[PDB]
Amino acid sequence: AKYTGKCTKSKNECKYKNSAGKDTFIKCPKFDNKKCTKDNNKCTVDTYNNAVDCD
Repeated sequence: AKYTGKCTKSKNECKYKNSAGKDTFIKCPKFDNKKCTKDNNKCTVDTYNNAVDCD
């Protein structure tokens, strides 16, 4: 089940909801598209293969 939330550009961490209903914080990629280039921005998480997309 894909998740959606926000992300921080200060520590590059995506905030989503794990497969249960809580607050999970992971580390976004350092790519040039899936990286967190904005604080409190919006990022999508894909547990299907750990494919985080920050922007």
